[PDB]
Amino acid sequence: PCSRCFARAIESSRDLLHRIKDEVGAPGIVVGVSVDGKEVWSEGLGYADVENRVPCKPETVMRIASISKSLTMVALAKLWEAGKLDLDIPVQHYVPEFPEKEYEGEKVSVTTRLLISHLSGIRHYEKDIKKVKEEKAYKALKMMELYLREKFENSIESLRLFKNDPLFFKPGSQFLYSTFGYTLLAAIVERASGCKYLDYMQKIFHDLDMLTTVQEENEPVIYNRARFYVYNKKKRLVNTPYVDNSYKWAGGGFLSTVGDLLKFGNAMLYGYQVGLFKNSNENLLPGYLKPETMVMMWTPVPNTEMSWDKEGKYAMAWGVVERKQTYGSCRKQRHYASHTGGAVGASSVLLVLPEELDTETINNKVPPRGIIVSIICNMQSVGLNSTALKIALEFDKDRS
Amino acid sequence: PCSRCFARAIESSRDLLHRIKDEVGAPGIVVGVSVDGKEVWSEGLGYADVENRVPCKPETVMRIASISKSLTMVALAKLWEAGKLDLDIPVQHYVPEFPEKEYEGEKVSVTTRLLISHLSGIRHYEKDIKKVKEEKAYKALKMMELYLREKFENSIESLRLFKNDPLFFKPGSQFLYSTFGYTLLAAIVERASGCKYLDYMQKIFHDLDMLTTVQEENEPVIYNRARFYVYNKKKRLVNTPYVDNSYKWAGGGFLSTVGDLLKFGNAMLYGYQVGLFKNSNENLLPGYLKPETMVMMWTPVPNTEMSWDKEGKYAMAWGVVERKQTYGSCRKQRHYASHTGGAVGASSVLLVLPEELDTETINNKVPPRGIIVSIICNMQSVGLNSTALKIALEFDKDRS
Amino acid sequence: PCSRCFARAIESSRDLLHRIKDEVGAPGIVVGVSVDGKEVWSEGLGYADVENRVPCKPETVMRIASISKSLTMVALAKLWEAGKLDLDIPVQHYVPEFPEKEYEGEKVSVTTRLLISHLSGIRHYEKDIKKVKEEKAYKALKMMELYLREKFENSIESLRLFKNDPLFFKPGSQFLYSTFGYTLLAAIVERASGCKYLDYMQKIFHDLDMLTTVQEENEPVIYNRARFYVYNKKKRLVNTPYVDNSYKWAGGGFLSTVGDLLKFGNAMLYGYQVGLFKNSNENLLPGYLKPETMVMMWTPVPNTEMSWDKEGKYAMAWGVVERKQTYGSCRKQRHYASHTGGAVGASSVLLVLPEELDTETINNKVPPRGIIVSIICNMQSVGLNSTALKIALEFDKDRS
Amino acid sequence: PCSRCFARAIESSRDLLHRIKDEVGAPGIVVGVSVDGKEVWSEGLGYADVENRVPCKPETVMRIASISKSLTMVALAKLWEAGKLDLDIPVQHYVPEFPEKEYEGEKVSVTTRLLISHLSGIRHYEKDIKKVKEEKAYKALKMMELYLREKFENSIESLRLFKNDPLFFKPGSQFLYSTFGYTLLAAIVERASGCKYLDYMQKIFHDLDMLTTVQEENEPVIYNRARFYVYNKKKRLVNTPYVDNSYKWAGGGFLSTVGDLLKFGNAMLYGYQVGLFKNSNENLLPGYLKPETMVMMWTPVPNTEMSWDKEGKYAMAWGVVERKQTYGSCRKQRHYASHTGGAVGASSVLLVLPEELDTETINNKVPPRGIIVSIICNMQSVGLNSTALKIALEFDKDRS
Amino acid sequence: PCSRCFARAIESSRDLLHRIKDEVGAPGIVVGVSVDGKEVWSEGLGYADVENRVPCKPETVMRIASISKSLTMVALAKLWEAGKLDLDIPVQHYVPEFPEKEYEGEKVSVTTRLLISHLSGIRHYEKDIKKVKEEKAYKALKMMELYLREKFENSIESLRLFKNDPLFFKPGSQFLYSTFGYTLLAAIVERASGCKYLDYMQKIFHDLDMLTTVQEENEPVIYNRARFYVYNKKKRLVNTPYVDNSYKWAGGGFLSTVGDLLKFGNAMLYGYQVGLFKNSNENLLPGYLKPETMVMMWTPVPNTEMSWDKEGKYAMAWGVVERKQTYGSCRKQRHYASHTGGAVGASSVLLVLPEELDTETINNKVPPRGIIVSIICNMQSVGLNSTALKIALEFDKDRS
Repeated sequence: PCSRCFARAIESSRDLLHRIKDEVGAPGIVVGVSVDGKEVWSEGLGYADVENRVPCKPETVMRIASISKSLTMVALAKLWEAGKLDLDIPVQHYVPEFPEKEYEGEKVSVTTRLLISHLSGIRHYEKDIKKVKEEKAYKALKMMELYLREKFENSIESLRLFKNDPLFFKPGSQFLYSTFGYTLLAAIVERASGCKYLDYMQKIFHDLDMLTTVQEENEPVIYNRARFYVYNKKKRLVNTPYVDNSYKWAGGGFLSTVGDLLKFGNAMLYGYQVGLFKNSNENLLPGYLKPETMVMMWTPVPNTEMSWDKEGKYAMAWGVVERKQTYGSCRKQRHYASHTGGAVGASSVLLVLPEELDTETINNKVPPRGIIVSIICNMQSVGLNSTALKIALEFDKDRS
Repeated sequence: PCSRCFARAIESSRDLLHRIKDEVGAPGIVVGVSVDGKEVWSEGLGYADVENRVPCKPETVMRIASISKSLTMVALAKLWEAGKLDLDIPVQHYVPEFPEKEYEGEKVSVTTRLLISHLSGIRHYEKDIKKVKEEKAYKALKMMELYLREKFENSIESLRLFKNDPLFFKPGSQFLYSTFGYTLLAAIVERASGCKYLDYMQKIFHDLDMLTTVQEENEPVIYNRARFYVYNKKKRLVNTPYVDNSYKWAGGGFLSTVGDLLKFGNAMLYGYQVGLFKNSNENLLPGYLKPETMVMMWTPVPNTEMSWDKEGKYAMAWGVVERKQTYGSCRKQRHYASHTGGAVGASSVLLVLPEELDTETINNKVPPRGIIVSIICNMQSVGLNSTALKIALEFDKDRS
Repeated sequence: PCSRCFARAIESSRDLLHRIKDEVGAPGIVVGVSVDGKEVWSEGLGYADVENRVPCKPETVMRIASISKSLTMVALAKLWEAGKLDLDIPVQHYVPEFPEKEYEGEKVSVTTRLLISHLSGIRHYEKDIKKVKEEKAYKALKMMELYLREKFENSIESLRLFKNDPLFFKPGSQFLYSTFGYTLLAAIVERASGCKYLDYMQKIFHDLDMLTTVQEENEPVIYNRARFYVYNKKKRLVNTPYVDNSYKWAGGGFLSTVGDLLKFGNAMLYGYQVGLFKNSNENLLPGYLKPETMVMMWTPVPNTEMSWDKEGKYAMAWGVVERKQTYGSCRKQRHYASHTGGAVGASSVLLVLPEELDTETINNKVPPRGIIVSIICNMQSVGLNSTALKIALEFDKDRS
Repeated sequence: PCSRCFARAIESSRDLLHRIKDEVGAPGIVVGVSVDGKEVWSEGLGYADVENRVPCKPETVMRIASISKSLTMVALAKLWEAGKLDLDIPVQHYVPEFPEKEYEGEKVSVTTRLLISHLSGIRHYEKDIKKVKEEKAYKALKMMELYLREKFENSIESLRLFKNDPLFFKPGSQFLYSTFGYTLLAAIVERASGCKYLDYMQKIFHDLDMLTTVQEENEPVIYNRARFYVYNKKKRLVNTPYVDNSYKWAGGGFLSTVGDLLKFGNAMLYGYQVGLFKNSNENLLPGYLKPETMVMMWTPVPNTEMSWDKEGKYAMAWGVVERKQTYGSCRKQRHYASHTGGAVGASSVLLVLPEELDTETINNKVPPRGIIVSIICNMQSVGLNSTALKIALEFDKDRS
Repeated sequence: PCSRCFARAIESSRDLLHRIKDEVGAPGIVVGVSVDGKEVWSEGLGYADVENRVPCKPETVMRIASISKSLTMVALAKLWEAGKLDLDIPVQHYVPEFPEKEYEGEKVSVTTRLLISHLSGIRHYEKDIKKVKEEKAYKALKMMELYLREKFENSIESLRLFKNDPLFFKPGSQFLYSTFGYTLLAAIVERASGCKYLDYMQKIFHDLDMLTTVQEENEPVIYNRARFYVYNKKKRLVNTPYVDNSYKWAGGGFLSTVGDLLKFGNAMLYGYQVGLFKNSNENLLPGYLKPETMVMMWTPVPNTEMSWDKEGKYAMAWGVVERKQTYGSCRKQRHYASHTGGAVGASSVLLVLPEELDTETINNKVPPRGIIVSIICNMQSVGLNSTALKIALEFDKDRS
């Protein structure tokens, strides 16, 4: 009966996946979805490796990009729950190597909270400050290094790329997406925890049963590793140039499968929703994080912009769209959290759709309720947020 | 046993089709192959219409381009066999509307034979004579209107586009591929036969059992008609702009399926090979064209260039590669004839691979022997000659 | 009957291949053999790609190394037959960019013949002249950059690596294997022919029917491309680090399959043996190279050393062992030519075993007679010369 | 139907075996698995003897190492059930030859229970106490003779190697893996039982139907005996030097096949699970050991470390991982027992995966339920625990 | 198995029926097909009566038009077999009421054979002889009353409409389709047989089991009688004006269902094919008509034109296309007989597709072999010949 009921939504999801794959022309794509904490459908299309004629499989491993930032935020929250990390203390307390910076001749300080929400003013890959300022001013008026090859031994050495770069804007003033901030966050994690960042992340993965997740390293052998392709100026499929992501481990230097992302999403959803089911049953296992911490996360922050959805705002390393209803019989906004990551030669997305719970459902139902959708692709510059949202809505509607 | 033996080559052909489709990113592709005058495999991949989710089928209808030129040449040969057409007589005898032209102040004349081999010097879509001359000179040194919307009532009116254009080169001097020459050939056919060109072509199709072949007209309903797509500057799939091909009926204004192309190729092969099996059996039916005419066709012409194969030369509206062997244990050139046609939003190819016959095979075998491969695609600027050649070679090798 | 007779030697060859694979521990290996100009056996063992579980196939593509030097020598001989190249003229005539060099304050000149036999004194990857001199002196007494990543646009720019390096020894005095000499030879070929080296090599491959042979480039897609593996300090299989071979195109920057190597060997054997069968039949096709040129090649040069066989001497870009018989009932030396190439993460070998022809065999036999053996492996530092010789001897013995 | 259902998991297990064999480069490997007390799959890969070209077979005999310790523990438990052995009595009661030892000038005693769990402080092959202490201290801070040739006539004489060696740590204080402790245990068994250790072990094997199990002796003929290989400094396969294991009979001086290990595991599982099925049926045969004794075994001991799995603890001569579940939707720990043994030139593993039984399954099912996996290899320093666990999980999932 | 095999062709036939119905816009359509003398599929689409919302059914009764002419020819053949009718005798022998006519002042006579093939020159509904002559002359050069309301008591009185009309052309000279000739034929039948035409036709229907066939009369009640519709000048569906067909009983004044037409076609096919199966079995029942008479029928007559198929010729009240094959691998003409009838407000078609029989099929097969297709529509001016031919070809191809 579970599969019999879940026989129409799977077809529509497969049709949407074919539609987006044909629209973008990607060689292959893998989709994985979990319903109420239980995986119900996993499928792959196309070829993981065009040269060797390797078909896509649910066990295929690809890049995840911003999922690394999400996991870094999870590690930061775990450290903060232990009291070893303090958010508003200036970063120079933990990392004296970072020099003190002044904006417009004024003494300013940057905190971990500003770094999480990309409000510290740390520059992005773009170097010309004038171009960035002009673009931001134009956007405001309208509203009113990537291919590096060097390998970095330690996270501290990675700071050399941007330690001397002056701040583009005043801290906590303007939203500016950046990735070096997460490198600084990884350095903070290493300093506070006293252990290597990779070891801590591996321990977290083992605790979360995310076995297949691992960093990007060329020398070690990694099974079911796929390839990445781009279209050239002649509209012909070519291979992605080889790059090194040793300095972007917290900012996108990770690989994983759909199952690990589904497990991570289910764990996050359980941690969020456990704080409400406690009054109904005391036999439920405690969540991975305290409910207060989960409420602190996924909370929209003012003056932040959600790039892949204009209706939402940037939460703590997440994109959250709040429930909204303004006029009668008009558009009803749904509550969901998602993050889109785009690396070179690949694209990915992870979406969480919590269920709306009344006072009667929680009486005789398990705490983890919702839909988790994960889609990974081996083509760069692909937007999969809308497709994931549509698939999640279809599954929610078809849930018997 | 026939299908059991033809179980390995089909898999390899399908793999090659998938490879080329993924390399070019075409939404859909259809393949049709005939062995020894009998169709053995037809298959389609992708979606004929992305918007309406229509899968590709062997009955799908797409543009054919240069197959129209091939059929026009067939009609010209049929008229010439009846004695109503004379090749070397100047075209002004049949079409007085075409003005006499002089090159470098010298009286020159153009014949149908020059028009067939693209040696008359008639300009192509390019208008600047200086650019064409510079390109041809550069090519020689190295060796050493499309989106028109107007509908044309009659073929005579189509001459207005290029009747006043001066000749780019001396007739019969330099090879220059052009399509208006075939419009002039269609006018010649209408004048000589005394009937409409479309009626004559329809009669030829009915004789050749090519029922699904028809010209491109928007108003009439045509079943299983597909769509055409292009990639924009943002590497996103878009729709092909609407165009009118009333003036390019002989030059690419036709639609057909794989089966009709296979039938046409089989008929041409039978007409070519009937002249040799006559001494073995007098019960064989006569070919559609006389063997002498078939020998006159498919004969390479000097000073002509085969664009899609540097090892061949342009025959009479065909691309023929002659059998060649120069050194021992070196490359052995195979004998085959093919023509590649590329229109807006679509691409197609038709290849004929005659079999090598000894004095013993013809004693107890039917006259039509060879492999015919036809591939049609709904993506512009695609080269399918190599894939068709590989598929034909695979079938020839696997022929039990 | 041909396969029935060739049923015992194939088993022994497969057993020897398994033995060497287990002895070295290579993940995969591919073998290809041709008898009397006709391929009789092709087989692959292991996995081409351990990560994606891709089994080895006869169509697998791997590095060839010194086969590139052999092909460069073939191109040089082809140019010399046309009279455009003169061996003993100093290289400064064709390449003025190379500065004149003096040894021990004496004016000396280097010729193409010295470069071919590695007698010009050009340094190898080793930089310390003292160590090289000490090693050579120790060897005489006993007898009595690789991981570069930069891409080079043109062959002329590749000379920057060693244009200012002083000569280690007097030209034509001591044998010293080197690869930059073949880069200089490629520059000479480009200067003399007036065309790009890659275009000339592609034309040669097309003439020789070596379609799958192509240079090493990461961006273009190459089907059936394999991977390369090395053993680390912990005796665990790891991946080979990514390297660029733009400056070693003539010195090992090429990829090919077993079939192309077999075709090249058969062509060379036919060119060698055609000069003797001419008196018996005038219907034989001329060889790819003149018999006098083939006799000039494969001729041992004094003061040269064959690294992989102490019983032979270095010919013109080949390793030739002459027929020898000194005492009665003692070891009888066979005549064969072979070249072993070893790149990073891969190893390969190509062996030619000419047949001994009497005055009676040539009366009623085809000119190309002999055994060609080709073995390619994806493990570095592997010696496959002995295995190839044993397989060739087994096939020669078992030839009914 | 049993084989039809067991058609997918076998393929995955074979693929994993190939993967690990290629990763380590072992010449050969043998796998044997039993499902619910019935053997379902046995297979061998590679060559048992590279020199004589002997392929691996399920009947191949190799070293087992720590399986000897497991069998010694089984014999000790059997003796203890008869009341002839007392655990907490000092060993000097049974073996007066062992001198009394004092730690830090304090009278201390060692018991059989301490010896079983490696808590007696008996030194390992390492002789320098300072190095061992430094290594243990470093490990604690981070957390916060082999090639002997002499033959020993009797187990008592084997004590001469370590009878005078002072204890490294206080008894029952720190975990320290050692093998001489099991030699002392064998001496205890000989003293208490009054018969030879080998005779008692042979009787146990005969009772357990482990016919092929036998000690390592060069003089007697043993059928299907394999060879052992190591990689040298030049990454070339070599032969293992000849060694004598007369003093390590309880510590690794035994040989067996996969079938005997499967039978032993099935017997242990039946003995463990018989104590629960008694209330459902009185017709079941009694287990080889009392259920209370089986519960006493496989019980994790505090302050012990499981070397091959950080998630488990060292039980009585076993490695047991307890079932664990801390957070919701997080990693769920499975309950299993396994032991990994590594000798010179060979490696082996034995894993037991008990099934989770509810109150309904035991009503109509046989007592022995679970999966037993045994893997033996002829390459030293190989970790096969993860592969065995994955194979067992695959079989459990695929169990129809 | 019969229905399982006949599961694909039915779908294609239904699709074609939907296609033609949508193309013409008919309110309803009914199809009936018989395979090898056994009905296999009957279906109706749309509404028989739009006003009363009556869906179309296989039992729906509609007009048949030229099927009345076919039945009249059958009756004439039956009378001729009895010797009571003589073809070449002038009609004045049987019907003295018809005056003798002279063409161009020359004595001419008309026979029943001329009337059957429409060669007697009797005028059609058109009255202006000049227009008819001009149209026929134009057609030759290119190649090189309906709404009457009066009721007629007897067939003799019906001759008053055209008894005084002069002949348009010389008898037996030019083909001219007409319906008054069949009225004269009905008068001939009444005179020769001595009984009423309606009684004879009713007896024939009873013999042929065509129960539902009956003439068009308003007063009597006829069950399942449908309605007829036409499109007005405003492209809106309207009702067909009431008309009387008392004088067109032999020329289209009849109603029937699909089953009766299928039975009639099966009887005709059996009568045609019985003459060949006689030598194989003497137990077969005699056909309704002698085989010689059936051969005389369905025989193309020179100087006759088949209006609905240019590839055929008009036989005796039938349209027969002969088997033809002129060139190799060209169009192969199939042998079939069909007749299309078009009345006011309705259209119908009946097609017979005989099977090709070899010397082996007739040994162990029943005489009636072939496909019968009948389609009736309630929209005027509809051509259903092509659809019926396609359906018959599909059934023939799909016949297991």
